[PDB]
Amino acid sequence: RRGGVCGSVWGQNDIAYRCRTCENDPTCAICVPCFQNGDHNSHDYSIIYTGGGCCDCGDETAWKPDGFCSNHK
Amino acid sequence: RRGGVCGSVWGQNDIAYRCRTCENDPTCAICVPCFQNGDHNSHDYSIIYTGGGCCDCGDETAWKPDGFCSNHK
Ligand SMILES: [Zn+2]
Ligand SMILES: [Zn+2]
Ligand SMILES: [Zn+2]
Ligand SMILES: [Zn+2]
Ligand SMILES: [Zn+2]
Ligand SMILES: [Zn+2]
Repeated sequence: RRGGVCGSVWGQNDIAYRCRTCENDPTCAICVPCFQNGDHNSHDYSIIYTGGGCCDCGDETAWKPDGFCSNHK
Repeated sequence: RRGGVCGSVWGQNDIAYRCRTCENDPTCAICVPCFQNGDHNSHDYSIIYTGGGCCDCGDETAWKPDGFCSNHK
């Protein structure tokens, strides 16, 4: 739609998605909802325990824009 | 990303941002970089001369967490 960074926050043992195809570096990650509302088919992704932090969806400095979800473009 | 308080220090006449929507009390403030890397759209913020002190971004005791920047969550 017309018109944001996700910024959703993880606690120590919250899971997220690592996508090695979309990440700017090895510490980037996106929340499960942003992963499920994007397109990572044939990407090299894995479920991870975050150790805390925040989702990088929407942040071009941390995540490749073709990897953004429908809500953070 | 995965993984802090900002703690950046101001001198007497250094500017920072007051955000009345995010602050825990009237003496809190965040540095310009933390302001620019957060989301305060439609918040009641102002540029101020600090009189010294330190940025509250990342410190839940001084600043509402939805007001933190991308680097201090
Ligand atoms: Zn997200
Ligand atoms: Zn997203
Ligand atoms: Zn991907
Ligand atoms: Zn700061
Ligand atoms: Zn910050
Ligand atoms: Zn604010």
